[PDB]
Amino acid sequence: GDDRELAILATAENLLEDRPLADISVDDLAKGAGISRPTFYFYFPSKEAVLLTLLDRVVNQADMALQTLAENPADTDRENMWRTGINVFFETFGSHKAVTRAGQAARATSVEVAELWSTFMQKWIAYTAAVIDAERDRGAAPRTLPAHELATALNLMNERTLFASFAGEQPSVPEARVLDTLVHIWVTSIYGE
Amino acid sequence: GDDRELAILATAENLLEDRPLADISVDDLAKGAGISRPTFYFYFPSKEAVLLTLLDRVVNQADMALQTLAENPADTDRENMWRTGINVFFETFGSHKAVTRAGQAARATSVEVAELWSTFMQKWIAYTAAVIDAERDRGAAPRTLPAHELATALNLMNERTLFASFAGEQPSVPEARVLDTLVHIWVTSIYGE
Ligand SMILES: CCCCNC(=O)N1CCC(C)CC1
Ligand SMILES: CCCCNC(=O)N1CCC(C)CC1
Repeated sequence: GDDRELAILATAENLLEDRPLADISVDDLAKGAGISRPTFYFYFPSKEAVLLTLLDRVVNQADMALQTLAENPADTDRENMWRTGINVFFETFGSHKAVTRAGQAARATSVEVAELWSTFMQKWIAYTAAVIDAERDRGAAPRTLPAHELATALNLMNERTLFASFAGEQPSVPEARVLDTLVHIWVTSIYGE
Repeated sequence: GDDRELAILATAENLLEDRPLADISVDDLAKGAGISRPTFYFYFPSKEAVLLTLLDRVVNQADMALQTLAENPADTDRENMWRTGINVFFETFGSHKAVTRAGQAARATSVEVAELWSTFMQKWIAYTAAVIDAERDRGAAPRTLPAHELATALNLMNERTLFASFAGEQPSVPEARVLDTLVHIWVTSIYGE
């Protein structure tokens, strides 16, 4: 039961490395998973649904990693603090490039994909803003822009920059340079006057 | 000749306010423009082509405005300098919200839309980096990150943040707050150590 569902999800992730979801058929997915077509339709209503579940797993992986970090603060300077946090997303999404790509493309066509992305981006922004607020309260960061609006722009920067880097879009920051680039912009904008 | 082409483009821009390109038919476009279907196909091979031409016009409008600014430097502090520049994009894309939305969505499905976007983003990044380099040469900005990589991340931030603001995505910066938010992040990251 969960065996064949997992195999469907694994097949989909493997195939999305090579082609977009549009050029992957339900037959392709069932064949890869060792099942028939109608047995596929037992587990998922559509190939779009498969991509939704893949994206849900990746987003929750990132979220759970960020929670783990928030419970286990590393003992470091504020630069390293933000770097370790940004790195959760760099590593988690960067380990699932094909899902990230296809998920971000689905936002324009799937309400459910858009909603998933929005839910988690709201959470991540809210947490960012709470950390900025804590830095301001302890006197380390100046009271400049509204923390939630600063957090929003920085999170959107990271989304667009990380995803362009992973896809080798032109233009993009090289993947080996993206974490230094983002961390600089976060630290200067959060702590600068 | 150019009358009916222009009418097609105007009809398309008006209809994309209400629905995505997928729910707009070639019949809808021809009807709005006062022409027949086969007369449409004289002027454009497809509705996708119409969106490409709309996006090309908006991108070149922004580009020409930025050139005009680069030839006519305002006499101001460095904050205002970047603000006036960012404002070119805020105003130009913000005056064509429906084209911006539909164009950005087409990037995932149209090679020609992706290429157009890439060409101009490369230009805008290169110009940003040249201005940063000039600020460093005159001693106003510190030599921190590679100027071109900083420019790339800041331009991608602006793309994602402006477009989320215009679309009222959740999450987004309110439109009335986006220019202050971006300018802060640009100034602190360019001039901060
Ligand atoms: C990939 C979209 C979200 C990016 N968010 C992001 O990198 N972080 C959000 C939360 C904090 C603390 C660290 C950095
Ligand atoms: C909308 C995508 C491009 C954003 N680029 C951008 O806002 N600018 C690029 C160029 C400079 C000088 C000002 C600001």
